[PDB]
Order: sequence, then C-alpha cells, then structure tokens
Amino acid sequence: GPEDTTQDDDMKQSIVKWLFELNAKQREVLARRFGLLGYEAATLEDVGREIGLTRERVRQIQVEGLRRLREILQTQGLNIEALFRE
Repeated sequence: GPEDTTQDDDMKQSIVKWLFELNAKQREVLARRFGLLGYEAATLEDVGREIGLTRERVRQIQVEGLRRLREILQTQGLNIEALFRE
C-alpha cells in the first residue's frame, strides 16, 4: 500500500523513511545490525566502526529505536518484527 508495499526484509525500505523522521541513524542502525538494505550484519564493534561511532551507538540507538519505529509501521499496517525476522 503506502511507502513500504514490500513487507519483507526489504521492509527496511519503509524504515528508510524513518531516516527522514528521526535521523539517518535509525535507518542505518537496524540495517547494519540485521544486514538489511544491502547493509552488512556485524558485531557491535564492527558495525560501530563502519559508521565511525561506538558499538553502543549502532546497537543501543537501534534498541531504543525499536520502540518508536513501530509507530510509522503500525500506521501503514507494517510490523517492525519483520526487520529482525530472519
């Protein structure tokens, strides 16, 4: 239907809109820890280095994001659980 209309691991594309909502971090942090949107799923250390930030930044910003991230998805009939549903 809306922005997403591809509810898979590709649903990360709708989370790409989350970048224009809260910041680019919430876009990249999920994708980098899950390996979505052509990103590479790595450890907190590896993913942190990839963006030039601390391990916490990728992990924990993602972790806190998981709560808010539902808001944009639920309004579109999308589920955040699909991002980690591998």
